[PDB]
Formats: sequence, C-alpha cells, structure tokens
Amino acid sequence: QNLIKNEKFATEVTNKVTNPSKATAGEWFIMNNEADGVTTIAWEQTGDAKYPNAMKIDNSGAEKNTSWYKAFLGQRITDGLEKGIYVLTFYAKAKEAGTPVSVYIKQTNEEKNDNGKLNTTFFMRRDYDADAQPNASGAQYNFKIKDADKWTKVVVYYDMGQVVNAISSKKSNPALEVSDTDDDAAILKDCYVAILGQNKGGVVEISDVTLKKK
Ligand code: NA
Repeated sequence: QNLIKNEKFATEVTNKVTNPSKATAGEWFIMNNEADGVTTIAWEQTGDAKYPNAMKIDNSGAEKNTSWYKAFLGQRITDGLEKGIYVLTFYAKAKEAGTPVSVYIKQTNEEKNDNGKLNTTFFMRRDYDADAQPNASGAQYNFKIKDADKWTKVVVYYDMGQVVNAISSKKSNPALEVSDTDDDAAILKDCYVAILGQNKGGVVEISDVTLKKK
C-alpha cells in the first residue's frame, strides 16, 4: 500500500508547523521557517487534468537557497516501517529548466549526543556510496527537472535498513557514519518525508506522491 495519505492533494493543505515534532501524522504539513518573504509553500489547483491539485514551493522571494531544515513539504509517518527497501515517487513541474527537486526521510524526535547537539538521523538513499560519491549527501536525493512547465516523474529508493547520521557529504564530515538500522530504532516508528526545492528563484510544483515497500 501507499503509506502517504492525501497523496494527490485532493484535500486542501494549509497546516503549518514550526517543527515536525508538532505535526499530526498522516497529513501533509508546511514547514516554512525561512525569513518572512523568502518562500511561499501553498496548495493550488493547477488546471491540469492529469495532476489537478498540487503543492507549490515558490522561491521567487529568495536571496539565497533555502535551508534543508527550514522550508519543505512534509508528512509524518507513525504506522511503523520495516527494515527493508522503499520507493518514493512523485511528479514535479518547474518554472525553469534544470531546477532541482529533493527528498529526505528523517527521524522526527531526535536525542542529543554526548556533546549536547541534536542528532540528525536519516534513512540512507539506496544508491549512496561514500567512497564513490565523496561530495554527495547520503540522506538527501536531488533530481534536476530537465524541462520547464512539464510534469516529470521523480523516483528514489531508500533503504530503511540503513541510516546515516548527517545530511552532509563524507568529504566535508569525518564524523559521518552509515549504520544498519536497529530493529527497535525510533526512526522506524516516527519519521517524516520532506520534499524540497531549495534553489533561489525557482518554483516547483509537487503532486501524486507514493511511498511503498518494495
Ligand atoms: Na512567503
């Protein structure tokens, strides 16, 4: 089954939270902790019969790319995931050719480490290889939308059986660790999908989202 609810945005989404820990599971939420005026994330009816409702992430107001932890479309999942492989799929439309759209799947309620900083725990994108991809995130997947004004399939596999302890690249972060997810890991019981379009000036629309065990 699709684990994402309101997958085609047939129900209007307006709920904003200031932290995913406050989001009601099984619903979409809007995270926009960027400064007032930087981005607008909102529900829309598109006029396109194939994707008639969508979320629009509009970075027209941005002077800089937006932050991974500040501005995104999210959905918290508390149904209890299995250690296994999952596919996340959706359709996206960009105002400008080449605009990226992005994904990560993060633990909702993190503990702090010995040094007082919140952990950042993510499921590993399945194709991550730290040796071959020293400059890439192991958590966040990015896909360039090649054409403007065209609904485009976005597909990424995640391994819920592996986690990474940072969103940063291996080269940038000697503390980065990939590990096997514990059977009792908190992330399996309470996580959220984040869909983002961070580029300054870009406008990305999102519709028809699926998360499925494969
Ligand atoms: Na705004």
